[PDB]
Amino acid sequence: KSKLAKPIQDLIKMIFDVESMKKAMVEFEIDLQKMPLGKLSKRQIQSAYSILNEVQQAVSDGGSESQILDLSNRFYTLIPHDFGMKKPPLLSNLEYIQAKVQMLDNLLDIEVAYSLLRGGNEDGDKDPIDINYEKLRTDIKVVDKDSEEAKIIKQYVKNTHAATHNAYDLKVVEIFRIEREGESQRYKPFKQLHNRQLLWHGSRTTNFAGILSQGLRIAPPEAPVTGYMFGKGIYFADMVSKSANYCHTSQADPIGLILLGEVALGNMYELKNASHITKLPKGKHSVKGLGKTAPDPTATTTLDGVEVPLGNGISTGINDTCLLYNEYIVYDVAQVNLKYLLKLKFNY
Ligand SMILES: C[C@H]1c2cccc(C(N)=O)c2C(=O)N1C1CCN(C2CCCCC2)CC1
Repeated sequence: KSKLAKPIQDLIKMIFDVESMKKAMVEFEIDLQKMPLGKLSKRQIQSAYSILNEVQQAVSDGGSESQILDLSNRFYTLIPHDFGMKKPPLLSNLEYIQAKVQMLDNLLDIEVAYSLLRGGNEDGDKDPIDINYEKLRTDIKVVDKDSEEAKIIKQYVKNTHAATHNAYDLKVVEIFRIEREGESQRYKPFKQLHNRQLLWHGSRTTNFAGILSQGLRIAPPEAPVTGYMFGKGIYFADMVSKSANYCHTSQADPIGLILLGEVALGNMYELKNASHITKLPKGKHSVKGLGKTAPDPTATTTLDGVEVPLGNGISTGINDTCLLYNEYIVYDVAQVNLKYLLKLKFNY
């Protein structure tokens, strides 16, 4: 029976929870009677992405209502939804098409988790917790709560909660140190860059099996390029709550997972307003969306030579900008090394 510490065992159960996967699908309005968890396929999901691509194009370019209807119908025949009372919303506005894109990204991660859970359980010798642990191909350790390491992380959470994100405050339940197999090796060249920072990335718990096993990923050339304020890459925050928002917790379901990654940012192409980034300027390594509030440059510390912008959020001076808070975007998966996973309690 499992040799893993209690918190890690619990983490593995959380990541692989079948009930959580179905709840996700239900919130996305999928009909679980006609499309059960069991039936999700990678091939089908990918096809959905093309239909969404095509219908986004038609909406943007002023295609005919019948082209839009035909594509709506095809989307809903491939992925059965249950709208209960209501009429099926048509895929005729960009806001709603982007929500569908989001849904497909979540289904792919759910498909990944479910398939791992169901595959490769041959070994009756090993505890199934340990079998499942091993499928994440990630070394995980509990960070002792009284160590200076934990103390720095806790302050980053305490000080960098945003003003406008006041629905809840946050408590760190547990901190894990994580190392994804092959990731150190893959990140290694980027140690030569300057301006390596420890930044937040939030996602739903049901994505974590795919994230640990596959790393953070960049959207395929095949999804609509439509709602990405700064193009398709990996997005991070220096304010805990801006990331924590993307955990999709509730009063009903208050436990989330959030990452701290070392992001090798180098020379930041700084920006104020949405811009569909295709290639980066010469000698630029990353994009920063500038915000009206950010941690205080004064308090910024270092953890293992990585900058930790753990200062209380102060005004930025810049105001001629769309964004309320910073975000940071990289365009090569190799520029991210995940360092910690935190279990968070959202008190609403
Ligand atoms: C805003 C940005 C961001 C900034 C900082 C941190 C995080 C973080 N996840 O922690 C995130 C984050 O996840 N962002 C997403 C970017 C992609 N979109 C959509 C995807 C579907 C297609 C249209 C766009 C959703 C929000």
